Amino acid sequence: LASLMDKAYERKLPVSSLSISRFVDNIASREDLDSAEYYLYKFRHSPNCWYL
RNA sequence: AACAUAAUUAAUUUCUAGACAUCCGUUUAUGAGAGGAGAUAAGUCGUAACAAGGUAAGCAUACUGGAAAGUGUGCUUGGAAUAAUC
Ligand SMILES: [K+]
Ligand SMILES: [K+]
Ligand SMILES: [Mg+2]
Ligand SMILES: [Mg+2]
Ligand SMILES: [Mg+2]
Ligand SMILES: [Mg+2]
Ligand SMILES: [Mg+2]
Ligand SMILES: [Mg+2]
Repeated sequence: LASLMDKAYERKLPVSSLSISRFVDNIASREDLDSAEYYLYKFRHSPNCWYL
């Protein structure tokens, strides 16, 4: 899922709300939280920030 | 070369990339040298034209000649024969 979101931001393409939802749901470790925090930041600064 | 993401406010992205390459040509200038016209203006050689200009003049064309010109063939009068009679 991380790869899918990374490609979209590189191409300046919108990311789905379902995509960020799947990431947060499948957090399995303390380290994963840190990565999700970065992607929540990226989602906020993206065209579909309102759809969180 | 023209799709793809996204969508419980709605929008993002694509909507391109080479080859502007020299032409075939066309004008004008330069002019080795070879000519033409015109004028300058005292000559030189003849005397061709103007008188029937001393071979009437001229046109076309051909040939010929220092030069004007000469000669042939056809044509012109822009020559003449001012004009009663064996
Ligand atoms: K003569
Ligand atoms: K004459
Ligand atoms: Mg004479
Ligand atoms: Mg004579
Ligand atoms: Mg004469
Ligand atoms: Mg003649
Ligand atoms: Mg002769
Ligand atoms: Mg003779």
